[PDB]
Amino acid sequence: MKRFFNRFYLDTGIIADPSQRSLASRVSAFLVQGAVAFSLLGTIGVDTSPLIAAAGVTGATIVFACKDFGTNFVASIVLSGQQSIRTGNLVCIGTGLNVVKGKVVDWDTRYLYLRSSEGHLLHVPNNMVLNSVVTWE
Amino acid sequence: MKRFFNRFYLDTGIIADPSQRSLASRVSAFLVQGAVAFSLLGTIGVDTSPLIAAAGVTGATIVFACKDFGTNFVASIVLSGQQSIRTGNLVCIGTGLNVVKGKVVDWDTRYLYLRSSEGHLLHVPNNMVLNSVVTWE
Amino acid sequence: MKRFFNRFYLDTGIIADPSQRSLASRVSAFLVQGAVAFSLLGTIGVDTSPLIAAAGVTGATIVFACKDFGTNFVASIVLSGQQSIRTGNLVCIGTGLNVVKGKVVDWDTRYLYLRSSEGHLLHVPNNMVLNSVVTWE
Amino acid sequence: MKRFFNRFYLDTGIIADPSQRSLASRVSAFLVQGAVAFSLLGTIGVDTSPLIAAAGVTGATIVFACKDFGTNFVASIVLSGQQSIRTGNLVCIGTGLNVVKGKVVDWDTRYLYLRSSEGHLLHVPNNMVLNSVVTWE
Amino acid sequence: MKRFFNRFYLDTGIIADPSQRSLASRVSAFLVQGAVAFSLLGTIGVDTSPLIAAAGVTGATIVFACKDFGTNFVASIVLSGQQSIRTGNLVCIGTGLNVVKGKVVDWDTRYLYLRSSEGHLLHVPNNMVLNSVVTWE
Amino acid sequence: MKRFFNRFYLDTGIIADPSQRSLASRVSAFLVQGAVAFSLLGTIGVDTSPLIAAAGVTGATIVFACKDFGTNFVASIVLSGQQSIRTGNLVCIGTGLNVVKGKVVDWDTRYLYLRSSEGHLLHVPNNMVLNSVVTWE
Amino acid sequence: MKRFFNRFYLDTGIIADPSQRSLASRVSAFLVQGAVAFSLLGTIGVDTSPLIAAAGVTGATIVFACKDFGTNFVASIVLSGQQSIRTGNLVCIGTGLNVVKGKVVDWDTRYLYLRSSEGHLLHVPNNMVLNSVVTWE
Repeated sequence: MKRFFNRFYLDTGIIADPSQRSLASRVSAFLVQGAVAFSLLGTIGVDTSPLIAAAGVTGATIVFACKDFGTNFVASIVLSGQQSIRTGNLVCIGTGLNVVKGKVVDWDTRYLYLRSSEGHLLHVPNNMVLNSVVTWE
Repeated sequence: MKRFFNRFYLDTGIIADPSQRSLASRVSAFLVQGAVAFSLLGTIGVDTSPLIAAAGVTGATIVFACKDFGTNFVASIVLSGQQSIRTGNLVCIGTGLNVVKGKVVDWDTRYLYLRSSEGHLLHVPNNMVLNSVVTWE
Repeated sequence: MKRFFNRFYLDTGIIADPSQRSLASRVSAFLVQGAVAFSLLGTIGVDTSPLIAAAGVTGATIVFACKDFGTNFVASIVLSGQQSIRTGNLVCIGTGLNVVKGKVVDWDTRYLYLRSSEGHLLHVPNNMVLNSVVTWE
Repeated sequence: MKRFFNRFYLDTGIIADPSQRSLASRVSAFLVQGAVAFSLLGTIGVDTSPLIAAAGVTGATIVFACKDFGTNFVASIVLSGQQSIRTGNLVCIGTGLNVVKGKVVDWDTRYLYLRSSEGHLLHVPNNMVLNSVVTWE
Repeated sequence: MKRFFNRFYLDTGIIADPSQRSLASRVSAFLVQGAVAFSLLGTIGVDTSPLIAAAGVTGATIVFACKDFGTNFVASIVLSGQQSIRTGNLVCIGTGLNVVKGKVVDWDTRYLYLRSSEGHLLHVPNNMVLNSVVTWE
Repeated sequence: MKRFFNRFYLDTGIIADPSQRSLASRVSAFLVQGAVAFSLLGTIGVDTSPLIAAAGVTGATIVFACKDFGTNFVASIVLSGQQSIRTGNLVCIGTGLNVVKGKVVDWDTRYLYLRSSEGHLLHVPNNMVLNSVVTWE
Repeated sequence: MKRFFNRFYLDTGIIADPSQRSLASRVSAFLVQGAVAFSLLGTIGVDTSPLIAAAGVTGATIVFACKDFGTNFVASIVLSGQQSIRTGNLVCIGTGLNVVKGKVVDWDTRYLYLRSSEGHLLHVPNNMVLNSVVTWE
């Protein structure tokens, strides 16, 4: 099942990093196996309501705690392929006082790297990039 | 079922890009087939409560993670047909310090492209366009 | 059932546009027919829990994605009949830097149109109109 | 049942406008009748789970769409009887740049009307009045 | 049951106003009686699921509509006994442009009354008092 | 059960005030006894669904109303033991216009007390302390 | 089970502090044991619905109260391994007026420590670090 999940993630391009892809495949396989085991246990007569409630509460806690990380990952997934964000392109992010200017040097799944005029490295989150005005020369 | 979903999406005009329409049709067909299979499994006696809980948690996670993308897509769907946003039209978006000025050159399902006086390309999200004051000369 | 829903919407005045009224009547009729069919299927013994869960998840996704559109529509519904917002009336919306001034020329279910001193057309969303201070000369 | 709901609303003073009171009484009577009918249908054996789910989804959509209207109505209900907000009283609402000054001339369930020094009519929502500093001379 | 609820509220000090205490006691007694009646009806065989769903939806609507009022009441409950907020004490609430200065003259369950240097009466909500920096001379 | 809850709270250090600890122990004992009684009542055949729904709605209302108080209490619990916040230590909280400067004199479970240069007493909520930049000389 | 949870946490690197790891292992073991006991009790016939509802309400209260702490912990987990945040590295966090400048001296699971030009110690929460522009020389 891990191989199937890895192939699915690689084909759809959701995850490109081999380590992250392997970790996500393992997590998904474990979750599916646990769901199948819980269904089988509930079929024969075992009351699975407390287990379902505990699993749901734990999952909700994990999801709500990692909201920023998930949003940044989804923003990186969506922003992939954008023509304005390319290596060597001078872009400006934000409007007003909260403005960021630099040249794109490297792209990551959590941060967007820009090089300022003075040479400083700017780490702009993909979430900030999605919901902001992007100015490209 | 994929053909039916594609025809539905094309007729209602929700999705116009053939690739996005095909992907959405495949996703919808898979979801409907999974729901039907789960209902059939639960009819004969298999306890489908853990499977339903896991599917609901995963769906909630996916929906909450892609909130910005979904909002931008819905904003693009709603804003289609607006007379103020047309090619060659000089429009101004925002009020106060957070203001954006340019001429509409191209429209997308995620970004709105404007050409500044200096020639810079401005990428204004459709979500920003919906909930802001639009000034058209 | 579509005729009944159309008559209901026309009588209560929720929707005045014939196209929007027809679309909403069709959507409501389809939803009611689906609910009745699901209830009938569940009566004879078919496990409708997965179908109910999938329908609820899809409905929640659609509602959360169209939150801004629904809020604007409700704001337009509520603001109808206001004496301050009439054709030819000079009104001012907002306080401080985020201020909008103009004369009302046309009203829509999504935008409020104002004419500035220079002749620019201002598109103020009804949601912005509801939760803001309105100044009328 | 409509008469009972109207008498209840009039006695508790929640709604004072006869038209709004009649509409709310009709809505409440319809909702109670529908709930009773659904309970009776479910008693004899009809599976009412899909109907309950659809009704809950529709109610949640309506509640979330009318959030601003409901909040303003509740704010008007709470603010009734306040000594600072009386006809002919010069009051100031807000702090800093977002400040509003005028004399109270008329009170409504959606807006608070103030007369400026120049004679302009200010429409301050009751929600803005509740969560703001009120200065009364 | 109304007497028991009134005694409970008086002993715990949650509500001190006799009118508010009586209204809350009546509401609580009605809610408990309704819950007991619904449980008794469901025991003999009546399907109480639609009634439970309708009651839950109505309660959620009422709670969400009165969020500001409930928050202000809880803030007043918590802030009671604070040494900095006493009659005749000169206090300052807020930081930066959004600042409020005055002497405490009277305390209420919804507003905090301050007397300015010029003699104006300031109505600061208890919610604003809780989540702000308080400066006491 | 009250003694057990008091010992648990004292050992884990969640609550240090004897009055608050006693009140929380009483509340927890009452809640556990009510849950056990409801389970016993539902075992013999009594339909406990309306009671569970009413208890859940009341608990959700209480939790949502006391959100600020709970957040401040958790912030005080987390911030305990911090080396920067000690008696006699000159600390600065906030960035930009919303800045607070003073020397720590006393610590509470709801407020943080600072002494300004002029001698004024500053009441900074623990929630404000947690999510802000702290500058310590 | 405590040993298994401790080994799991140590291997995945979620928690590195031995005290926090031991506390989390104890909490997880207690939760799993309680869920298993509740399932066993519900299997033999005991109505576990009130217990499940009470446990879910308590868990939701605890999760919502510790939202900031959980978010900071997840931010610290995610930010681990970042090259820009290293000892002796001069970094700048924030844009506009809300800006923070200093050299990284020590890293914690709740705060990020920076040394200013004057020698002051700055405590920047990891949540603030994640959702902000980071400037590294």
